[PDB]
Amino acid sequence: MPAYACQRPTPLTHHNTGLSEALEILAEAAGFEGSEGRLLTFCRAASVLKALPSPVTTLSQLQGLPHFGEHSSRVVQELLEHGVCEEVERVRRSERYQTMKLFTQIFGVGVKTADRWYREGLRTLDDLREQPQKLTQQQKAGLQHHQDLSTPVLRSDVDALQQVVEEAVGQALPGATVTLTGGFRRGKLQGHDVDFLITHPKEGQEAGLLPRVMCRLQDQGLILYHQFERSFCIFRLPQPGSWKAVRVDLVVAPVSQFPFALLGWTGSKLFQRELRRFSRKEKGLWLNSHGLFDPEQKTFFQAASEEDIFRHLGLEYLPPEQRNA
DNA sequence: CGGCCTACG
DNA sequence: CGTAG
DNA sequence: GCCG
Ligand SMILES: [Mn+2]
Ligand SMILES: [Mn+2]
Ligand SMILES: [Mn+2]
Ligand SMILES: [Mn+2]
Ligand SMILES: [Mn+2]
Ligand SMILES: [Mn+2]
Ligand SMILES: [Mn+2]
Ligand code: NA
Repeated sequence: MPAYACQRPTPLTHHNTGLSEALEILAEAAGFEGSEGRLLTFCRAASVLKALPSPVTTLSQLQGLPHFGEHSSRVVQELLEHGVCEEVERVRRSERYQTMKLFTQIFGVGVKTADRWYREGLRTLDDLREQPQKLTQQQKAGLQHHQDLSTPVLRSDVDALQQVVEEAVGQALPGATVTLTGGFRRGKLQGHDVDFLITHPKEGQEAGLLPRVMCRLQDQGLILYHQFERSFCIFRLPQPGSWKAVRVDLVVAPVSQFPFALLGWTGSKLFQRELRRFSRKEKGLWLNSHGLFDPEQKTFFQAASEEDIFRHLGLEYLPPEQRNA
């Protein structure tokens, strides 16, 4: 089992769901306390389990697995023995964890804001709604739409959104294309938002495109909020006899950068952090969603496909459905 | 030990 | 500060 | 918290 998540296939569904979920609770809690290192280890340990070919039944099976030390092994051992891990359950029912989770789920609120509100004594959404003067416009939008934004986005929703985005893109720039990215491109059947990547086959024609797309969506009455090359929107999506708010991300890239942006925006988040870590630490190359840089020769790699990028980095190709680290 | 991804709004 | 995978 |  290789040590980096980008070196192994990770399918969406797997054979250690309960164990991975417990470790991801501890990862999330570490993040709420500002410990990114512990968050990463627990996330990586969870991802290792997702990549295994069968269920872990006995502690012996963790021997030699990367990112399993005394702490993560004890969590698994307790789950195997007792069906529950006392530490995990303590986190789950803690006021700190529950409140940090509720607040950080709000669009516009991160760990730092949530933590300060927690220290001020705030605990519920209505607590925040009682003094709206201190909220940002982004936070006001996230709070007003929080209930809708908590309901899973379905595949049917995605197909409907893509058609309306394509119509606005077509008027903004004939020939421009729309690609579904994020978790739905990895095969997820539900999600918290929809991610789209927009380009044009003629290099440079995409310049200035996103403002033109947003204006046309806004004049169609589809934009509840927005909020350049990345737009974090809230869309009004029709429903049977009504509608619901849905988070949509629209991102533009020139065709020269499209493979890097496609790779980055398809994720998973952990997969891309690991891929960038692998690139720099093992290959001496600097990767982002714009390109791949050799700092020794001071040159950018040209890529025409995701396959090109995996080849550049010396990695076996993984389709999106195997990037669910 | 130091590192832990790397951007844009 | 927030956002993204 | 773990690696390397
Ligand atoms: Mn410990
Ligand atoms: Mn026991
Ligand atoms: Mn997404
Ligand atoms: Mn998104
Ligand atoms: Mn750019
Ligand atoms: Mn240290
Ligand atoms: Mn996200
Ligand atoms: Na948030």
